[PDB]
Amino acid sequence: MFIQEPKKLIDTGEIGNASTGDILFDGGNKINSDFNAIYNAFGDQRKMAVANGTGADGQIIHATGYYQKHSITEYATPVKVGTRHDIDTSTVGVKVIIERGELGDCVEFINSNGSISVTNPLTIQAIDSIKGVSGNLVVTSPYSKVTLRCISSDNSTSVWNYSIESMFGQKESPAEGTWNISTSGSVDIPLFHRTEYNMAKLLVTCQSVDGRKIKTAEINILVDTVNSEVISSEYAVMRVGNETEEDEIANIAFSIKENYVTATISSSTVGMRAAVKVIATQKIGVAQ
Amino acid sequence: MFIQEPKKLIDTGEIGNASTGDILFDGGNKINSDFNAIYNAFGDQRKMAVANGTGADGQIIHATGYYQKHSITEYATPVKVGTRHDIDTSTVGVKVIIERGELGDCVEFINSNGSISVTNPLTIQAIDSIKGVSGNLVVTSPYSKVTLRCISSDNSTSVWNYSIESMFGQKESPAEGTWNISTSGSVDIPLFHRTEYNMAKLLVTCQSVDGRKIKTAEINILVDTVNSEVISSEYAVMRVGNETEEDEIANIAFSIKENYVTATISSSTVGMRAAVKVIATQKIGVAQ
Amino acid sequence: MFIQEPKKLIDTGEIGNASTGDILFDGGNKINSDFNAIYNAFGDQRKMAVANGTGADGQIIHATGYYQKHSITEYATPVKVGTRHDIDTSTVGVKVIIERGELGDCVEFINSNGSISVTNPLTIQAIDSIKGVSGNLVVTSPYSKVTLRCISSDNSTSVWNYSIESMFGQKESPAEGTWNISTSGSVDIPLFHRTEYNMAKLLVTCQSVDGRKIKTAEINILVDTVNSEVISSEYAVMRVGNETEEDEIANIAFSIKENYVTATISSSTVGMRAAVKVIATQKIGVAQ
Amino acid sequence: MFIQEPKKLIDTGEIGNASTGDILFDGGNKINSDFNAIYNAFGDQRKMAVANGTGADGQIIHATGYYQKHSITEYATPVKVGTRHDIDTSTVGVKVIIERGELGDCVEFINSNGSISVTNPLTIQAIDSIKGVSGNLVVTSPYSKVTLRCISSDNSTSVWNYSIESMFGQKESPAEGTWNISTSGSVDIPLFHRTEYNMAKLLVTCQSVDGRKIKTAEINILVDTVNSEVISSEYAVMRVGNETEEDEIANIAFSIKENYVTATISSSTVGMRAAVKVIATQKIGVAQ
Amino acid sequence: MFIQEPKKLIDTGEIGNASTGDILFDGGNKINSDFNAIYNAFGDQRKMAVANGTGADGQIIHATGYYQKHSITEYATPVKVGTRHDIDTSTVGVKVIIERGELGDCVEFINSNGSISVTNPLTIQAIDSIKGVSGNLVVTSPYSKVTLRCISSDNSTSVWNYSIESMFGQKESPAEGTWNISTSGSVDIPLFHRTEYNMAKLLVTCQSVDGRKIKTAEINILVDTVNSEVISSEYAVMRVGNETEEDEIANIAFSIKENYVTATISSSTVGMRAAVKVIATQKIGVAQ
Amino acid sequence: MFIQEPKKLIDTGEIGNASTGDILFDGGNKINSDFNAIYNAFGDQRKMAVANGTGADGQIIHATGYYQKHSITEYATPVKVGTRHDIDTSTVGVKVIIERGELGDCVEFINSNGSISVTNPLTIQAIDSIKGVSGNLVVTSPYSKVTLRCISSDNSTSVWNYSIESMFGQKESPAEGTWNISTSGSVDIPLFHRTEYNMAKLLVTCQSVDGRKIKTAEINILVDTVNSEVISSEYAVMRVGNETEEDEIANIAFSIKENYVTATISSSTVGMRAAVKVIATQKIGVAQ
Repeated sequence: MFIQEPKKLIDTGEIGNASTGDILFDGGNKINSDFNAIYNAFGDQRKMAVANGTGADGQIIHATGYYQKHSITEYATPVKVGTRHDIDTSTVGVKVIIERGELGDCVEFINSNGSISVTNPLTIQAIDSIKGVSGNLVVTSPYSKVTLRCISSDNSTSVWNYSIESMFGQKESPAEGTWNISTSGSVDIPLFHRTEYNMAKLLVTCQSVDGRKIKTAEINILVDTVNSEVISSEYAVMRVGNETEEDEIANIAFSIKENYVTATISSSTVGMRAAVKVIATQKIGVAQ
Repeated sequence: MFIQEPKKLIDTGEIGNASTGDILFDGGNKINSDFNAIYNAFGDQRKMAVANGTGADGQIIHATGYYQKHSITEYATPVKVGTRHDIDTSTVGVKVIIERGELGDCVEFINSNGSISVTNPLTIQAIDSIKGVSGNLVVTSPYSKVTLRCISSDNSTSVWNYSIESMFGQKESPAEGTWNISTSGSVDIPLFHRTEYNMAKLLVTCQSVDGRKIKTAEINILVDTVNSEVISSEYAVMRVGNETEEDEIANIAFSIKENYVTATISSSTVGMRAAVKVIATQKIGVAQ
Repeated sequence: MFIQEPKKLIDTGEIGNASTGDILFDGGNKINSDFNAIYNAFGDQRKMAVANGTGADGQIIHATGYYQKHSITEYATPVKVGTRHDIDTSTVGVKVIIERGELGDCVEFINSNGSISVTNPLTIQAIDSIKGVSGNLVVTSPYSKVTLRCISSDNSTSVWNYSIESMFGQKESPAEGTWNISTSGSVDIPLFHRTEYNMAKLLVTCQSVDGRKIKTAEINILVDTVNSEVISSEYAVMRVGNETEEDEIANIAFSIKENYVTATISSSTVGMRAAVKVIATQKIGVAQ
Repeated sequence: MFIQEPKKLIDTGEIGNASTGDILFDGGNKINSDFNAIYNAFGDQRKMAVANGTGADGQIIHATGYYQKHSITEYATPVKVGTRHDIDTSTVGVKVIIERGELGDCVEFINSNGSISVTNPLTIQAIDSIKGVSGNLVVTSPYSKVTLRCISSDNSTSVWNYSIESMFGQKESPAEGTWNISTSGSVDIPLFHRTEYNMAKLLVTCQSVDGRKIKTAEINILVDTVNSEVISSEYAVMRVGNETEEDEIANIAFSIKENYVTATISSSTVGMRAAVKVIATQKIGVAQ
Repeated sequence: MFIQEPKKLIDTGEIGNASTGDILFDGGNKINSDFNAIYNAFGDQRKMAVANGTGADGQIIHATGYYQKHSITEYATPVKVGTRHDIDTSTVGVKVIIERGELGDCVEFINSNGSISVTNPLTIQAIDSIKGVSGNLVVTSPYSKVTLRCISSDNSTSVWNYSIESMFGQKESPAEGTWNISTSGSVDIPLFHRTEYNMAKLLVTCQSVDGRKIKTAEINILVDTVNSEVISSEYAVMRVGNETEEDEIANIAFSIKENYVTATISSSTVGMRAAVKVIATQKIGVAQ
Repeated sequence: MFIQEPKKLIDTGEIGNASTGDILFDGGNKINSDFNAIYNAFGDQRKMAVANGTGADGQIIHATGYYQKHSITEYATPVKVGTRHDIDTSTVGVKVIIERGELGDCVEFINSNGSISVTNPLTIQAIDSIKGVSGNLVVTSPYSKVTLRCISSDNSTSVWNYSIESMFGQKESPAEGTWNISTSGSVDIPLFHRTEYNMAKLLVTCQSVDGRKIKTAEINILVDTVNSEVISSEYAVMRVGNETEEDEIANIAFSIKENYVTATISSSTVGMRAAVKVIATQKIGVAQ
């Protein structure tokens, strides 16, 4: 037979305490904190002032990363490591201070509007110091890219070093490598199509398999497109195993072959190697 | 390609709005309200002063139902229809008032401690009135059961009627039915085992299938266990189609047969029916 | 090192599959089904037509239980076992049919408005049959209470029996028990306060501890409040071991003692017991 | 600027700690415990052996309440207060023991299959004792209803009393009340329709508004439907303020008026009240 | 006493509306949107076509970032700012159009398979225009890295500028800084280990603390590893405070010291400073 | 009328299975996996050993990206593509092996502490091979930046190429573009403020609108700040359409105008264009 148990009543005072509500609230907040962290590291932070960076014009993850636009008053306090800044010194130079760092910490600056100049510079103070710099780093190169990295921290020593580069320009090299001079005693090395550059600068170093013979030379070449030729000026020639003070070890000539500015390297010595590298170029663009 | 959608954040500003939290609290309290209503209708209400009728000595559902034990002060205000009361007038009479009812409404009382008396009565006032009673119903019968029922409501016409009966006592009837007087002209009707009662009272009405002959009589019988016999006293005899004022219509005798006090009904008239009903009994018990 | 695991996304394709959503709907409906079953068994079913038995005038649990008030059309189909009915035959007699039952099944009826009569009867048909009744049970007693109980089911043998009693009336017994006739040869048995009844009927059976002497008598008594006395009429006297046909075995007298109608039982025979039982009373009330 | 907060991760190490999971399991079981307690108090407990009282033939709430059918072995241990039992002693008598009770506690029994007899009795032992009974209560009345109630508990004083009555039978009273004898000196009191009963027994007590004149009588009446008359037998007549030992105080006659067996009460004494109460009836039914 | 409240029922129509289900679904989708945004910015987008970038070969976050491979038809519509592209012009030149930008917006291109050439170029049209370019930017440098940045937006003026660099090559500088010429009038500056380069180009500028004396010269040096010597060729010499047209101001010599090609700078003038920077180098590698 | 449904009970065995608990646990873990992936790609991985990269000093998203510091034993197994490394060869050279890659895959190395040298080099083995390299790539340039990119995969061929650059240094170019020589036959081109550099190297190429006349020359200039002048040395002059071997085609002069080192280019020929590019500079800093 059924022997009932006394009356039981649902404790309405236990509809909380680590139950959904508590977990979803604590979870969501954590999730939001993390995403805000990520989005603000790769997106425009100025959007946070609107729906917390949401909406049709809200924050997005830039695969290229993002450089923040901050105000003067905001730079009154040390910047955190890992941040990126797009500096604007249009109305006045700005100073940025970087908090003490640890080995590998980095901070990068960009100058999209090209406001950086000698009168309105970008002054950087990296907590403690910057190597090779007395005091603050003063940047006056417009449209520049400055990267600061901490090269020593341990404890009481926080030292940084920096790099400064142009954001824009044609810096590419059309050719760099090493080629063998075939048994025929000559090798053609295509440098670039006749229409890519008007002028190029290259370094050529030829050495025998045993290093007894070697020559190096710097060459500036001019592309004469109208006559389909290439003028050259070889200088700073240096040789080591030259049998005669007239013995070249290796001759370098230029011309256009198959519409490609081409370097022709030949040598008497057998088993000669030749390193060719284009370290500069100039292309006449459009004025302005 | 994949065109991302701007940043989306979790609206923690919601969550607790008519959700698992609200439906369990609005649901729980609802489940605790109903059950409480059921357990207090079929259980001791006095226990509500503890763990709200819970615990080891908590409230339970009495299949027999339950009769609440209230205090004088509590009965100071009209009682709700459908309630049950176990009255205690040991210290003083108690007055109970019943709220206006509607057809069928019911309130029942009992007196387990038998305190009801003429000095400590149970006074009942049924809003408006009680039929056959001018004013309040005054109950003075100890160990009684009082049932009040609304026999009329409509508008103001809220009238009640009542019944009062003993909670205890031997009230059973060992036999009641109708038997045919067999063609042989005689029928034996066992009433009860010889040890069940010392005396019984019965009503016997014999009638012909046509209805022209009929006799009724009231008989008191005494069980003589020692001599295995039964004395009888037949009176208030009434006959209708009796062809003569002599022996007539049907004879009723008693004796013990197979250890059962038995009634033997015989008649000359063919096709006679005999209704026998025991309406009272007395059994000698143990003094006190 | 930390070797990440590929991207993982939340399978929203799930969530609503047998979870908090499904268990609350499959649970709630279950809780509303049961309670409804309980409140409609102990409350007015007519209220279901409102807020499903809710609200201020909603359904409540009647400790006294409840007797449903249905319509003619509703009784057109067999009623379920265990139900209660408050019959209304004021406009016309009503026929109620009870579905086949099993041993113990029960259906109860009452007649609060007292409409039951011979012209507007309560006809009851218990699937299969009712003992001692050929066909339907025809109830014509106004303000009655009818109880039907299945006394046999097995296979088709589904038979019922019934009881019919008055809802109202004074049915209590002011005294019933057994008393010893003290060695002094006399015993006083208080029956009731002088103001409780005008007349009473009692059964008295005196028997010796051995069982050789025994007497029973039926006595009607009238309370004469004005003269503080009690008239009595003793009849249907029966004796067994009476040594003589003269005064014998036990005498029964009445009077008022301490304001209580009292029975005084005396006997010459030592070691006599006396069972006294009041089987009827009449109290003059207020006309109408 | 936006200064992010370090990475935050979701503490899955929690979740299932007193949350939706725990409150539904601790709540559900609670809801299933209570309902089970209610359905088993008002429904067949034998069904618990199936789908825990569920399914098509599951447990239901009986408005009439329910009386459990247990086995001998189950009754080997004391029963809880408030329970109901449908006894079966067809194969052998059964002994039921009731745990110690407190004032008002109740246990009820019925005998639907009418197996109770002197050879296969229902023996009841109420922890401590039953008033007027030395030892166990031995019930031998078939088709009876036994009610046990604790009339005293306190400390060890845990005493019970009981009532026993027939489950079936016609026990109703067709009339009970008080009527004024109109100034005309006569009053008609309709008792019942001529077809309702063959014989009735009534008590009649007439008393003057002052109380100096009073008469009571017991009358048995026989309905002669064929001749549309009613025979009566008035006896045990008792009078108090009767100015003469001749015809006196009030006369009682019977007849059929408007098809209703009717009592006509008349008296010379002005200002007389008449209480009439039918205490027994007999109706010839169908044999067997 | 307990005064129950009417029946209450759990509203099953409130198992939704901002409850778990709604929040978890809306939350998860947002979370997924964000992660897809991040992963697609730093991972292969071509994987989205498979299990939405999940699985054992699903998307991962590249610390180095990622450059997407898109098809010709996909470039038919403007590319979003912040995206990265790995161009493939193997079967035909491809044109990319960049949506209008805002100050700082950036888009970067890479050419991993070296397909870029004059016949199958990378044509870029940056909505509105590119500074120093008439119309589209036509890139013909294979294995190149092109970066476009918006240098002016405001409103109706969206101007971009670009940088083009080689993805590969030895561009490092083995030494750059400023050294003091000790009072001894000479300073050794280690340039690089004898085995790192065969040829180097440096710029040397010496200036007195007061800037009255200063000399600048460009020097190409050849490392003769066999004889453990270094040949040099100094030219473009310029001086300002030279006392005589024979006075050098500062002499620069080279040799191998401690196995490091070393610059030895000496001067008569006291307090002379010397800036040394290696602006080019050549190392003979392996042919092909 | 209400026709109840059998008992229903809440299945406590369904408080799980894809319900909150399961989804929140599976979701959270996925979320954590993703964020750990992101944070470890842009943050210090050494922090994972502490509270899983959480806390006040927990991991953060570096907008500049991050280069991991791993131990020798960790480099015993192939590095995944997309990773970044800050190499430390202070106590011994380290070897890194890169897993097979696919077109575009990249791995980048940095040397923040400048430990890289010939005795403690950075040896890199890119599964399969590196173009122009026999076997492993041996890096001996301190404070270097090495980038490896896969330029060919398909199937059985996984070839990589690399770039090596200095992490630090002044590499910026103060001017690069093309200017028209006005009809006046002369044009001034500001190069940089007098205080920015002591020496600069530029390439100048002038060509007529029809390309019949053209001249190219390399020029080193020295800024004499004390006398506010600029000394120049023009060489490697090459011309094509020169009418006479004395006809210059274009003359280039230098001076300080408005405090800016300035190039003045003039020519007889009408419609002459002039490309000016500064390919190197030297600024005397502070010794040490």
